[PDB]
Amino acid sequence: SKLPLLTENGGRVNRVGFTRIAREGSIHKFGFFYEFTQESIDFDSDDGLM
Amino acid sequence: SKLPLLTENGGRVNRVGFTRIAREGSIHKFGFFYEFTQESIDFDSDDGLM
Repeated sequence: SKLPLLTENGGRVNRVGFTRIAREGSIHKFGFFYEFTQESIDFDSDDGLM
Repeated sequence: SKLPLLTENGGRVNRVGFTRIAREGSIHKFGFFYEFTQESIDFDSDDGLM
C-alpha cells in the first residue's frame, strides 16, 4: 500500500524527511575519610598500623 | 472660367500652393508550442516521431 510509485508525468509526488536525536551523561563526586589520634599511634602494640 | 490668364501690366495674380500626405504601418507578434514526455518517446513503437 505504501510503495513509492511514479507516473509518466510525475512531479511533487514522494517527499521524505529525516530526524536526529541526542544522548547525554553527567559526572558526580564521591569521597570518605577517617581520623586518629597521636596516642593511638604511639601506644599501640603494632607499629606500621598506618 | 478658371484659366490662369495674364495682362500686360502683370502684378500679384495667380498664386498656387502644394500639399503632402503621410502613411503608416505596424507589426505584430505570433507563436505557439507543444509538449511531450520521456516515456512518450522511449516506449513508442515508431522511432523518428519527433
